[PDB]
Amino acid sequence: SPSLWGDQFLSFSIDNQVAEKYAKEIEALKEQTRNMLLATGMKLADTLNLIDTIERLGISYHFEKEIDDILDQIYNQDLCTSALQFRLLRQHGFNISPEIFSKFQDENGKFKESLASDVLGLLNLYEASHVRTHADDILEDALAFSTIHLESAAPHLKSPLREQVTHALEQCLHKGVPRVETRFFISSIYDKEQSKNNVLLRFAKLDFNLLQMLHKQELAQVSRWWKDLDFVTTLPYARDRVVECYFSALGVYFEPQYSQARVMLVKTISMISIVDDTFDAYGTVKELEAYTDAIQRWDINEIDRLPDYMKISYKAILDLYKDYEKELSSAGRSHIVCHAIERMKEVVRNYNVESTWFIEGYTPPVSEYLSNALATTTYYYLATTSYLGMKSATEQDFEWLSKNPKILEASVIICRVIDDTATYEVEKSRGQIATGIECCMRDYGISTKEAMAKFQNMAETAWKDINEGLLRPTPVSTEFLTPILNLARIVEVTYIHNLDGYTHPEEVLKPHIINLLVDSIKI
Ligand SMILES: CC(C)=CCC/C(C)=C/CC/C(C)=C/[C@H](O)P(=O)(O)O
Ligand SMILES: [Mg+2]
Ligand SMILES: [Mg+2]
Repeated sequence: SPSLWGDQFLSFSIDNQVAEKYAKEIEALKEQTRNMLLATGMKLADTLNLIDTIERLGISYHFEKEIDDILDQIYNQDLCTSALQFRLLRQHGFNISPEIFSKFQDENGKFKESLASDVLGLLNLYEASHVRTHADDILEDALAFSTIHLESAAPHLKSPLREQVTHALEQCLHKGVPRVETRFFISSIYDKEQSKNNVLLRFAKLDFNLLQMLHKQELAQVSRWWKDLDFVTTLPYARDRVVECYFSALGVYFEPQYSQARVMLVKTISMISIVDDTFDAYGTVKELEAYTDAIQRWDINEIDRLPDYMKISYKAILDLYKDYEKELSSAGRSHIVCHAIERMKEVVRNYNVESTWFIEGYTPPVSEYLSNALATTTYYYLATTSYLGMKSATEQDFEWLSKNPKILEASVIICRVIDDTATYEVEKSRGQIATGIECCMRDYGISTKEAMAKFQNMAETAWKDINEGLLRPTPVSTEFLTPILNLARIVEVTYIHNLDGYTHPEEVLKPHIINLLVDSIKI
């Protein structure tokens, strides 16, 4: 499919006038909200609720500290309140004990079925059940419990609750994309809340709409940068998904301070997409081998062994990193670009092996499979690329990333296992007997069902691992853990109808793209 979008995102003339109007009133709403947080005699359930709402609306990135000091204090000092308190502290790194859920369970470890009539309690427990780590076996039955009752109780709930419950049973807050969920909360829920806080709603719509202007600009910038390359008329075999790449970079981070980073990350994602397309639906055994080698060396002098068409990809790639080296200059962080590069070569290496395995009809043992198939997700790559733009990222931080941290390793597994479950049958048809599930089935001598079932558990384990990763002390500043977390969210979001949303956007991403980069939240 050619691009659903077309030249539509190419032009964007911001109404500075409008943007200024929005900015000014927002600053005034910022302070009003700030003072809401600083209120002295508030109850626990009112404070936890306040913070929950500000976060969901997507304006919590303004009061990053105010909210931290409040949770810290709440950490150093009913089901609904408990689970919420749990989730919020945990998402922030505070390792609060699960024995809070003790007083809600029987002597036999399970939850009292007498709670089945507490919807708000069941709901917040459901959301909290997704941020559990391996040491939280107390919450082993939290999800199936709250789910079954939520489903049963939802059809007769008043709105918007009913709509909030039905949506959560399809997508939990923790594992969803921030912008996407915020767009859902503001318009479909909080705006329709009878007790909604007018100041916070107003604040929430302006802000979301204002940052949408910036994203619209960014995407424009990237849409012109993508036409001046003409891989649309030059390299027809490749996928034109620059908008979808932007959604991915927007999923990694949306704050305005990451404007430089996002644009950097979009160019990479788009770029590497081409290379997979080359190795997959185009280049030949020899051509690919010549391409992988070319990449590994890295010096334009080689654009020669490469066929004419691979010459274009290769040059574009090298110039992109030269641009990167150039953008950074001002700060003096050009010496970190290499980090992204060594990862890219790693992706290219495996891409090659992947093909080699396809020609020989090799069906590796799962062990050997992942050792190679993990990087081909490009997740170490994007993770490493996401830092480039972050003005705070140091060498000592990339060094952390280069050792393949457990949080990153788990983010990558989630992207691998889910992708292999969602694209088994298709990839198979094409003769690729090297696909996850296959190696799994033959390796463990199990059915397709059992193989997928075992891959799911890998993902669950992975999540439990990512949740631990967020706990303090954090190996690096939380600021650099979130990009990894979000990447995993993006996987969970893109393959929900259990299907490639980036290779088949229409049913999954299109909507998000429309609600995030097209339609503004009507005030
Ligand atoms: C689902 C997610 C988050 C996708 C991230 C995007 C990425 C850089 C795409 C490049 C090309 C891909 C991925 C092809 C196949 O899908 P494959 O890799 O399966 O051969
Ligand atoms: Mg490939
Ligand atoms: Mg796949």
